[PDB]
Amino acid sequence: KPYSSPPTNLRSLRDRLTQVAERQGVVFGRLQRHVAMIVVAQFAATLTDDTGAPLLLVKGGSSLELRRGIPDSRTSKDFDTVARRDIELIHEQLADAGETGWEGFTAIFTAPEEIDVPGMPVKPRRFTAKLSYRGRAFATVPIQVSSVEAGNADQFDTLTSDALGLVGVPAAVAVPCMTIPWQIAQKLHAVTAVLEEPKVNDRAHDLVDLQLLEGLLLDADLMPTRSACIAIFEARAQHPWPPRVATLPHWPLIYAGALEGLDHLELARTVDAAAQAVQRFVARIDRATK
Ligand SMILES: [Mg+2]
Ligand SMILES: [Mg+2]
Ligand SMILES: [Mg+2]
Ligand SMILES: [Mg+2]
Ligand SMILES: [Mg+2]
Ligand SMILES: [Mg+2]
Ligand SMILES: [Mg+2]
Ligand SMILES: [Mg+2]
Ligand SMILES: [Mg+2]
Ligand SMILES: [Mg+2]
Ligand SMILES: [Mg+2]
Ligand SMILES: [Mg+2]
Ligand SMILES: [Mg+2]
Repeated sequence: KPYSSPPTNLRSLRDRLTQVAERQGVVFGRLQRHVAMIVVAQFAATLTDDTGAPLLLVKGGSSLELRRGIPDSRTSKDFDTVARRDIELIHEQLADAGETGWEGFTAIFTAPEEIDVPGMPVKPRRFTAKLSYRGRAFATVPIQVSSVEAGNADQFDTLTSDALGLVGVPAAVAVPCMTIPWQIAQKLHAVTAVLEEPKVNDRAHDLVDLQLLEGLLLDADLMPTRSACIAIFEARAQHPWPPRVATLPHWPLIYAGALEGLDHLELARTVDAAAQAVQRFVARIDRATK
């Protein structure tokens, strides 16, 4: 019943995925995106400095999915990361890793392009991983890489997933991730940011993720989070800490979209209530002292 040998080919891989997905009550494409992200994460985890410490830390929706599992996280499409080396090093090192492969998977990477960002001195980079399994195209993963901000690569959490185990690929999964205080600081900054009026802030989904991150801090001391929030807001030199969690007129349905699949969790059910919850979190962070 549990596969004793790895999938012999793509078709066998897809067949085992659909079985696992049906078995777990998960959408096939969701499980497939998760497995592909994991494979890319394993490539990224081979990138170390000359002391063996990670060069790339995972963040964003991939991190939340690793922290909470598929049933308890938003569907997201990006593999978002933070690097401690230049993009040119990162892209070249990833391409090598993807050529060497991992457990039958290989990847080729499109070229990095810069993206518009006002608070980062170094512009983020974005490209794509074309994944294959035993020679045959398998999946596409959008990748984003941003440079360090303040202390947000000083430490990392190491998370895992058994999804590849469940389809007969047993090699341990271990993914270095940006820690929760920095995920909170960056999402709080993004969800409260005011953009230039050609552009509009659509990040209502960050209100969902911020509730999930507050839940994951449990009763932790908030002081590291407060320090991280201060550091990110001062570093970006835009709106000041503590921000106001405002809602824009088009956010009600975006927030509703972001709740898809999470009916079983205790989340704010309306964007107003979500803004109120995250504002209370902001105040709670700001109160921290010891
Ligand atoms: Mg096949
Ligand atoms: Mg299914
Ligand atoms: Mg390092
Ligand atoms: Mg994800
Ligand atoms: Mg992903
Ligand atoms: Mg710092
Ligand atoms: Mg193992
Ligand atoms: Mg705003
Ligand atoms: Mg609504
Ligand atoms: Mg969403
Ligand atoms: Mg729901
Ligand atoms: Mg609820
Ligand atoms: Mg409130």
